[PDB]
Amino acid sequence: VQLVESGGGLVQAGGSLRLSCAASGRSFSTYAMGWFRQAPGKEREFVAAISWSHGITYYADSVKGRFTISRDNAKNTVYLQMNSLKPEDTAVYYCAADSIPYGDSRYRNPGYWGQGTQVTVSS
Ligand SMILES: O=C(N[C@H](CO)[C@H](O)c1ccc([N+](=O)[O-])cc1)C(Cl)Cl
Repeated sequence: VQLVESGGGLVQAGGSLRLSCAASGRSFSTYAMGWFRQAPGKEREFVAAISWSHGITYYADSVKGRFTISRDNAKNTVYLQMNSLKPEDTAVYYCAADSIPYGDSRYRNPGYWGQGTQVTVSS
């Protein structure tokens, strides 16, 4: 099983990116999925999550109104649309999958982690 992030890059402040997390080896349609980030010299932090259940999403306060998480089960892919990017959004972004299917919104150590994609937002 592998999660692979793509869609990172270097963008002017105020611009947008769309990150993709493509899963292989297993359908994750029954699993909640999440995006996290780690800025240089800082700890990993939650960005957004999307349930297996239609329409249920969660966002860190710092990205509310700017980022949107979505998923496409036919492509086995989760997306992070990132609008109104700020220099403080510069980080490696990681996608992850819940440790169990059909989970609630309580904290669990994610069961699978990707290797990350770099996002750099210029001045
Ligand atoms: O983001 C995730 N887990 C967070 C960690 O804070 C939390 O455990 C969670 C799990 C499920 C969920 N959901 O079903 O929408 C939301 C958050 C995993 Cl889905 Cl990768």
